[PDB]
Amino acid sequence: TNLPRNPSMADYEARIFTFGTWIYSVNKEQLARAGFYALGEGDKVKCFHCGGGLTDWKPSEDPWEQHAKWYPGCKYLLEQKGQEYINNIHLTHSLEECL
Ligand SMILES: CC[C@H](NC)C(=O)N[C@@H]1C(=O)N2[C@@H](CC[C@@H]1CO)CC[C@H]2C(=O)NCc1ccc(C(C)(C)C)cc1
Ligand SMILES: [Zn+2]
Repeated sequence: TNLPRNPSMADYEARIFTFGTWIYSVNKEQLARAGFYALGEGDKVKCFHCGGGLTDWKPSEDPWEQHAKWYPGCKYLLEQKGQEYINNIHLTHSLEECL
């Protein structure tokens, strides 16, 4: 049902390879472990499983967190971090708006 959108990038090694020319603050090993691979069009990266694309990284920012924040539907994310992790990121935002 929920098959990788890009099965060619399903291996960690495939993904890190893409970060050859990586010159940006955010750690390429962390991006890769969170399912992303670089597009060589700035700091743009894309999730191999959900196909979600992300840009304009700041130095502090966590790939996993951003993955959940923007693309919580990903099956890879769910297998790797679980329901609670994803829902936690979203409830956190709701509490911020509430108080
Ligand atoms: C990476 C964290 C960063 N920190 C501000 C950030 O939140 N970026 C976001 C961010 O990158 N976002 C979100 C909205 C904008 C924000 C602010 O830019 C949701 C879509 C995503 C976004 O604009 N992605 C650009 C993008 C979309 C698609 C693609 C493709 C088509 C997968 C190749 C590449 C790049
Ligand atoms: Zn994903």
